[PDB]
Amino acid sequence: AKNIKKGPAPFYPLEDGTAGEQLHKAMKRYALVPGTIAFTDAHIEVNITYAEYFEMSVRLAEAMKRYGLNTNHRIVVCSENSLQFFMPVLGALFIGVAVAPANDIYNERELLNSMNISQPTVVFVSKKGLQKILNVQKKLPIIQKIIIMDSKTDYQGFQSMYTFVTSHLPPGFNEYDFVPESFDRDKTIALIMNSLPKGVALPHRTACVRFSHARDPIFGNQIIPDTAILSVVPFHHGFGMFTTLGYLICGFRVVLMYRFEEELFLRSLQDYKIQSALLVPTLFSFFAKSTLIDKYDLSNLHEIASGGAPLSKEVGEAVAKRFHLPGIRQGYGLTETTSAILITPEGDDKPGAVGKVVPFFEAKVVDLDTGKTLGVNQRGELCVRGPMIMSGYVNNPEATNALIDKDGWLHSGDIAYWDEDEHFFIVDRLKSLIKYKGYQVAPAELESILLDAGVAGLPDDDAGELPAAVVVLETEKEIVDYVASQVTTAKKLRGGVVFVDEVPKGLTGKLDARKIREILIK
Ligand SMILES: Nc1ncnc2c1ncn2[C@@H]1O[C@H](COS(=O)(=O)NC(=O)c2csc(-c3nc4ccc(O)cc4s3)n2)[C@@H](O)[C@H]1O
Repeated sequence: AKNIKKGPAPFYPLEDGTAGEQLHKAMKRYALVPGTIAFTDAHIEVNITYAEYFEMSVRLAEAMKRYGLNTNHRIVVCSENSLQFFMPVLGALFIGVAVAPANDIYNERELLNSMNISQPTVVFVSKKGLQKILNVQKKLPIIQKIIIMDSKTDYQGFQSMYTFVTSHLPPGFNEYDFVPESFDRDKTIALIMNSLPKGVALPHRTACVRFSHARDPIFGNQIIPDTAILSVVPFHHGFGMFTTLGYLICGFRVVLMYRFEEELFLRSLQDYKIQSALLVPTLFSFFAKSTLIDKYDLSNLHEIASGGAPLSKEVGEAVAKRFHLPGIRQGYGLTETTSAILITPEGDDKPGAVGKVVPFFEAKVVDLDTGKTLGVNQRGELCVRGPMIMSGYVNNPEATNALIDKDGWLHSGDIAYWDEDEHFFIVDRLKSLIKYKGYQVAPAELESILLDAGVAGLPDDDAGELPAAVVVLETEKEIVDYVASQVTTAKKLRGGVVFVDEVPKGLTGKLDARKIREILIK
């Protein structure tokens, strides 16, 4: 088949060594370049240079190494976005310790599940998540040491990263003579991300491939001095984990925000002369008729990238017009494929599309019932294969086999198609789709008519399901008759409106057709 969309050759080549070796290199170079900033906290106007950041990470790597951390070990990083977030991350990659990010805002049972799977020996937590760790550490004797990420001194009894380094580093330790560990790239896990979620094991190799897309001037961002990115996405999530690590490879300035504010964001875009802004589709609400935008100097802004959830083509084009960009750059990925494997290639837009198959990958679309590869414009389940695909779910080989087949194809459970130009469009998640009779109804299409809103299906005994909605006012039958008179016959709101304070969305933009399913049933 040429019914398989393949990715082109990389405009930037894969590189040798492990991911920590590749990163130690990049960052040591920048450390030696005075004044280059790794991270900026827009909330407290604080910078931390590549010189400082490299020194503390190397310092903390060696300190973990002397503590007895190695390839048999996992550590968890449990934190809101911060200047301190990537210190333990980087530190461990340099010496081959597995890093398991734990969701900042997980409840206790979710946080217990996560760590139960990841089995951490040392836990890194912000001050904000400490009591959550303590409350569940009871059930997890694997944890022997707890360290506070964002404190200089000890904190309520626990060593901080700084005081920990002090006890385990020899004085007059030179950070520029530290050499990271070499080991098997495909065999040594770098990260364990969560999806009840499962631990996604990602070998060093998958981050090394990512480091090719990151520097690829067509699929990523060409290394160019004094480049500043403004990232809003969470670091414990694949979206933020692998975009950010790619930025440090490029030596970019990552201006982070621990919570989106309308004014702060627009402030920092101008102030920090920012070239690229990393958002999630939910934050496009605020830039509908955002009056503010017109005040600022957003002349430096070259692009705005979205991911992690669908962006309506309408609001995508609107927002882009407001920033005078050609359009919204876009990337599609799953936790299980490391980072984005569909990316809007520079110099090749297509509204609605999530992009084209990145280098090293192949994407295809299959029949739900027979698995046959489907052709152009034919909708079926999206399948991808390439070297960023996880090695497995940690300690759950069954679920690894249910997802990745013999030939290496990952089954995304997203319905999607490609066109004559090999651009890929994502309809919806398969389980998010409504089956009114035999006829299929896609939430995304109904919601753009309404626009807040969320569309799911009432399990009608008659039709199977009936296209329903939740509505956040800016009445009902004055809308169902508006719905029915916008769509066609099977897409009429055969399940009505149920007004709500707020539409159930996950931290990266996705809705919740399971919670919304339950919610409408009242
Ligand atoms: N761009 C998109 N458009 C529409 N839907 C999207 C989507 N991305 C994820 N999704 C949906 O969320 C699911 C994925 O959720 S997930 O498991 O938590 N993982 C992710 O969402 C995930 C893991 S890595 C990553 C991204 N990396 C990027 C790098 C550069 C860039 O410009 C944009 C992006 S997005 N996203 C998908 O299965 C799909 O349903």
